[PDB]
Amino acid sequence: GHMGITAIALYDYQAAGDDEISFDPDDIITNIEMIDDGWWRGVCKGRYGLFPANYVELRQ
Repeated sequence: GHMGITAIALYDYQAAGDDEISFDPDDIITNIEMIDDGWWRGVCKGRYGLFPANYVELRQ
């Protein structure tokens, strides 16, 4: 496994810019970079970019 820090989406998010990602509830976000306290970066469904940290739940 090379998925890094992962999280499960709690809410639907639609990317609002070419540097953001989108996800639906229960999608998995992989290789998360907790780069800022509000916006994180990670990989979801083939795209890498920013998303709201509080839209996901880190996997324990």
